[PDB]
Amino acid sequence: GSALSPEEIKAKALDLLNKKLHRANKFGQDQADIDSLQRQINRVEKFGVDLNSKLAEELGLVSRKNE
Repeated sequence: GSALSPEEIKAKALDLLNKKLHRANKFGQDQADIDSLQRQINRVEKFGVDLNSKLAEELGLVSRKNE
């Protein structure tokens, strides 16, 4: 065990981002925010989630920003 397998993190990220992207578009959220989600999602499909990306922060894998 220990940690999450890339397949799970990638799918988990894609699922979370997909839901946001789908939810964002469904209500007409900020177009820029939706496209940003798309760029990150597509990046996950090709390379996956980055330990140092906004996605990883949203996923709760690492710290976003602290003083």
